[PDB]
Amino acid sequence: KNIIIGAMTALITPFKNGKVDEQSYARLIKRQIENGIDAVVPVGTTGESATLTHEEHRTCIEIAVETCKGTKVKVLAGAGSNATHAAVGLAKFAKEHGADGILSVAPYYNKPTQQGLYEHYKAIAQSVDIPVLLYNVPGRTGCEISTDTIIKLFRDCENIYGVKEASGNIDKCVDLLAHEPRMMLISGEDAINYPILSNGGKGVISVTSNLLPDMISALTHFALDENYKEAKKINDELYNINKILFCESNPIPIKTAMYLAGLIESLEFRLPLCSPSKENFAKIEEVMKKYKIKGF
Amino acid sequence: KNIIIGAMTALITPFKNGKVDEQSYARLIKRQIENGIDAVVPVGTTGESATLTHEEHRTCIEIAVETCKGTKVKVLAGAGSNATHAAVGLAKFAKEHGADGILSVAPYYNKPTQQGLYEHYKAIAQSVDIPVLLYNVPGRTGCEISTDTIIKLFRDCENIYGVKEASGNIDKCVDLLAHEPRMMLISGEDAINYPILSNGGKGVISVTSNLLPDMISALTHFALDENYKEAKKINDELYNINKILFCESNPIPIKTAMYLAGLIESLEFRLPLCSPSKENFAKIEEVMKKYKIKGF
Ligand SMILES: [Mg+2]
Ligand SMILES: [Mg+2]
Repeated sequence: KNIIIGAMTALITPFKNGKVDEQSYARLIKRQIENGIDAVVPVGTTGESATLTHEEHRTCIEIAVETCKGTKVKVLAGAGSNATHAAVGLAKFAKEHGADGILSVAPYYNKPTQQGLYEHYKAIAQSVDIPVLLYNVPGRTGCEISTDTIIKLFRDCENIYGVKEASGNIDKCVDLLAHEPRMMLISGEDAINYPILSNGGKGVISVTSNLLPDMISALTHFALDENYKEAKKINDELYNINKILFCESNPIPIKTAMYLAGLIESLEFRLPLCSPSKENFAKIEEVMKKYKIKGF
Repeated sequence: KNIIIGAMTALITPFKNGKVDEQSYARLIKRQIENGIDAVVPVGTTGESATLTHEEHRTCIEIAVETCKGTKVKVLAGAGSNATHAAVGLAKFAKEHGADGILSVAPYYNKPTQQGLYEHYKAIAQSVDIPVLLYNVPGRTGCEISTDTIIKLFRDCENIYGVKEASGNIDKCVDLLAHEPRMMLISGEDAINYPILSNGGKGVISVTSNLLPDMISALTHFALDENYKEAKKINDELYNINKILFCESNPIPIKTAMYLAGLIESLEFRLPLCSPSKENFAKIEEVMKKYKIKGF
């Protein structure tokens, strides 16, 4: 099975005057490359996929594919939908633009059954020849890919190599790797990056790595090299920023931190996303002061 | 304030050989009109909004608008999105195609803050001159429009005339109508249609009315006439069908029931939606035997 693992970054999408800042986008990806990141996730949830046009979806994948050309860094493009015909199209679309693999969110809002989730991902997997990573975030989608469904998809479809978990359920990550230890469990929650890695997870798709890519990649590589003491040290160290980056819904705090760190020009979102409250703005700025934020 | 209230139906969208069955669609709406329904809700969640193309979105709104010409029945079109610019576009689209009002579900998946929900709905309301009904379904969207946000939108925006609550929270239904008794609380959960109406709710947007429109229409009008004894009697009789119509995710059971009743020709969904399990198929078929299903 072809896999994409290690320290991965859910790229924010900087906007300037209602348009994608294409020069900040490429500049941020080369900052990710230069801080040990193994793969970048363009136009995911942290990249405000939902409010991007499908042309802008193309632009940020092409920028990500080009900026990581000639490097070891892979591009795991966000290509998910709650409509299977659309998800299949987004998967073929990401392949035809150079992405090394796709992250495919569980169908949101329409709450498909487990049988439907299987057929949903089966159609996606059969439409591409690139790796497919499932994304389970039940707090956002309103549905859950069960352990049995994840394992059945991993064994029955050849492109599906694992799942990114954002469920706050370390029990399920024991459930997953105890019954199917060959899959690539990916941490989708920065606060519990080390516990997921120490149980056999093989990477993270991180929000905090937008601001502190060196620390998240160091954390991941420590754990993969079985230096659990140094991996846990970084994880404990980042708990404060890992939690404050979710004081409001992602990616509102991380974009605030990127702006406060002077890494993006504008604290600009696309509605229904907006700037944080003045109190959370201050709290985010206060937690940052404890970290050394790498520049360009 | 211009309002759209009473017994309303969240229309299923019949499929025949992978296409929208346009002649069954109109015939089902005329069955709703003929059984006392006050408004129809095309291309909502029960209509599998997520898996329909924009042209099919256009086709089913136009069919609903045309079928209710010459009747008192209004058209409350589904026109919501987790992108405000898309929701504004869908709202203008529904108005320019004859819809009497729009149902706009809260942004699904990206979890906007309350401030973001306010600006999201303010932009939708200011783009049209037809009534706007909020839709709060947190189990599907991953976010909830709080009582304060619902009340502020009702008072600051003119087209916003109420909310369709599907949250299993009768406390919130007291909270809403006690602090702003002029808003139109609409029940989005069939099992608790009467309790919501008996506290001052002015209508329902029902799933069960697809199968039993006469019973749902009698319930609402009994309650609106303060005949709570006859309204509660119908609500109590409908509890069994109200619950079994959600044994799997809506609209999987209701489309199965419509098919079992011989009202649609094919039990066809669009992925990731699928047919129910053989056991739930039997349970739906068994509960239906206790009810009188009107024909054409
Ligand atoms: Mg009235
Ligand atoms: Mg009367």
